Amino acid sequence: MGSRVVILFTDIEESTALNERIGDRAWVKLISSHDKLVSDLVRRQSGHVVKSQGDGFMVAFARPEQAVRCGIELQRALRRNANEIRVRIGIHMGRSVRRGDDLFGRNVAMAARVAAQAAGGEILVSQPVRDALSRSDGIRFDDGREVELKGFSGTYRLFAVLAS
Amino acid sequence: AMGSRVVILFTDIEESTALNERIGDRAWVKLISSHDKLVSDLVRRQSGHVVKSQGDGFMVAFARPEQAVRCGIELQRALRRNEIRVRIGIHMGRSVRRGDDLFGRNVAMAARVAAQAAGGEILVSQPVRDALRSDGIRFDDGREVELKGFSGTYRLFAVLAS
Ligand SMILES: Nc1ncnc2c1ncn2[C@@H]1O[C@H](COP(=O)(O)OP(=O)(O)OP(=O)(O)O)[C@@H](O)[C@H]1O
Ligand SMILES: Nc1ncnc2c1ncn2[C@@H]1O[C@H](COP(=O)(O)OP(=O)(O)OP(=O)(O)O)[C@@H](O)[C@H]1O
Ligand SMILES: [Ca+2]
Ligand SMILES: [Ca+2]
Repeated sequence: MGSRVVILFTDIEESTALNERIGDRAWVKLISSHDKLVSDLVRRQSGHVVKSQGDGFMVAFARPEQAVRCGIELQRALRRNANEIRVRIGIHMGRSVRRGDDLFGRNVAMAARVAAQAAGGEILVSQPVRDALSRSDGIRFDDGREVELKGFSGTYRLFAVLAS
Repeated sequence: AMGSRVVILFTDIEESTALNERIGDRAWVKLISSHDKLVSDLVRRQSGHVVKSQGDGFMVAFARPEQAVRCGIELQRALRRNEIRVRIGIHMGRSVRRGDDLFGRNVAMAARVAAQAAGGEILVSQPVRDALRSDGIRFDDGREVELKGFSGTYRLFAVLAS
């Protein structure tokens, strides 16, 4: 059931506290700039922004390498800007159901929970994504760590992207 | 906080992920599609506007707090008639309304109020409570909670419906 897709979620770390610190005027400007940054970088990796959730985005890619490259570029850009906003990123792949400009299904929820596990500045991918990129020449992962994900049974191993 | 005054209602399904996993994607998509139509219908009856979806819930704008609360009351009633339990939180304040979206700290606050609600419950912030027996709505005495990202405590009031 559903078409196979790679889902990337972004979320800003402690965005509510940031918004409260800087005030709504500054926040709207910051989030507009951030939206444009994410949108541009997604487009470069032939991805599609499915939707935004205030301080985060759900993004779809056809290939896992595109999702990871996008995450890598986004973290790089955020580091460059910081000269502050930290973003966590999670990537998962599997079948999901399209409805309008949205995605539904357990693999959407799982991608979101993978992102929720990541620290600010970090890109985490699920084991299927790591395995699919086991033979990549430029993408490197740590040895992963075991977590449990809300709503799911059992344990999942999540892998951090190690960028050049 | 900047922008125009708006009433923001959030819904959220309790343990939707576990529910998805138990019944499967086929059944879940059918269920959430049905749920979406129900929420959209009830929102429109109280002159609200769905701003967006957040997977298993919605962000809704109303001009007046009585509209948002009546919507929540009808939604909870409807869900009982129909298992999915929904949390509902309502806040009001100034927000920036740009490109068919709402931005600002009062958006985040409304989300946090909804996250504090029990499944089956409608929680409102103090400003909503204060703005409303003249219009047929009753509340408990409130509970004081901390909300992630905000300093100090906030008194949240449950709607007591017939
Ligand atoms: N434009 C928007 N659309 C939808 N939701 C929004 C919007 N703006 C704010 N929100 C809400 O505000 C909240 C953003 O805060 P979030 O829950 O990510 O915690 P945070 O303060 O970033 O802390 P952390 O993510 O580090 O736990 C979300 O729950 C989201 O629903
Ligand atoms: N179609 C979708 N679009 C966007 N996000 C989705 C979608 N489906 C699932 N999600 C994500 O999965 C999340 C479910 O998270 P939530 O934190 O609400 O968990 P839950 O399983 O409902 O448990 P509880 O709400 O009781 O904590 C959604 O809020 C959203 O972040
Ligand atoms: Ca966040
Ligand atoms: Ca939920």
